[PDB]
Amino acid sequence: EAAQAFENLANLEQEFGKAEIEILKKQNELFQPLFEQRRDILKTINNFWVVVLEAAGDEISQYITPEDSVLLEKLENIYVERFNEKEPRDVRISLTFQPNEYLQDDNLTLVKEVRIKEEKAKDDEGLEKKITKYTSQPVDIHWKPGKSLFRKNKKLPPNFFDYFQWTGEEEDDDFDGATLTIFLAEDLFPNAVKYFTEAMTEEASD
Amino acid sequence: EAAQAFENLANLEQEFGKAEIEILKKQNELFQPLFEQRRDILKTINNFWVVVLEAAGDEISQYITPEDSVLLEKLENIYVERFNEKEPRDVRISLTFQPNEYLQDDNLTLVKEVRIKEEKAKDDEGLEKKITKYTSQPVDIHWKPGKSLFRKNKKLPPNFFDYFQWTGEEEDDDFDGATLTIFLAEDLFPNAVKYFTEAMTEEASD
Repeated sequence: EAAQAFENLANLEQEFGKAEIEILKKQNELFQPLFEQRRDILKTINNFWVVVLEAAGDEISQYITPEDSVLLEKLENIYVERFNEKEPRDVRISLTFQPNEYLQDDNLTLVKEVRIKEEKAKDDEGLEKKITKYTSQPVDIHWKPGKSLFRKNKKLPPNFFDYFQWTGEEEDDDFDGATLTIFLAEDLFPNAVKYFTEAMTEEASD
Repeated sequence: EAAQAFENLANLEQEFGKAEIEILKKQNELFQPLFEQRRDILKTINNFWVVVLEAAGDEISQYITPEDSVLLEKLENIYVERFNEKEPRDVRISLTFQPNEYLQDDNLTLVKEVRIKEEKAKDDEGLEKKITKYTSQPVDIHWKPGKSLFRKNKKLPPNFFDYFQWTGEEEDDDFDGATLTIFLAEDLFPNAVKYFTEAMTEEASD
């Protein structure tokens, strides 16, 4: 009776979806006020977020170049927020910088908005398959002269700030912005103080 | 002022922890009847779980031996229960088998209970650090004569069923049971249908 089983599984997957949506809303309700309070504290701590970014594992460190790191020292805060009620997986990632040698003063807050939507795509023999698609508008950054950290061609390996130009709309792209978005929103941001504290208690190699 | 900030962060971490526990409880509350209904369905689909296990990736395949596969061909269900009301991260993982040549009939359900616990240890500086530890009691499997898949000693590269002998309290066993527990409970079990459907896709184009 496999036909019935898999039809029932499909029905059940829909219920799982509705439950996940309820959980996301509950999560946003409980954690956002705490993240807001945390944000006010973290802004007072020198180099908090650059230490966190470089201690969070390979998913981030694979992108961070020495030139990136210098700018990130002026990163005052990172905030992550699920802003779209009608699409609760959508995330806004905001980086707030102090004045620095890379960014013009009228562009010290870098905002990345990632739309995360259920889509479908024909597979093998033309069967529809549910996929979660991650897309975003490209974010133009007002770099000071000679200080742009945007690659112009994809011969160059992507650095951290290439994330802002990632759209998720290119078959081309080698930059896995979807995985980075998930890591930032679900791992790095919620566990920031732990990452910082672990980094501040790291020992030498010798 | 670093001192006041970090004191405040530590207090806030406690609130984050409480929120996290509440979310996990809510998540279990919504997902449990759905996973239970799914379990009854999957029970009817022969070789569902061996296909899922073989499609899971290196996290599983690194343990799977030819003899493991034979026994896993008789695997009827994998069920994950968060049984501890106080600690929603605790998991009871049950592997149910059809009658086979490896297991005595009185031991066709292999139950693994893994308990987590926020522990504490001093670093070389002298300061206590918070460490999340995964522990479990060894499970006595009633093998049929000369069919034990437990390794003789902690020397030969471990197979999948050595997991039931993993405790997490041995100073050096090479079996990373903590990672396997997490993968089973958070990845393989929730995404099982997708793993199965995808595997069936791929071996239908060949």
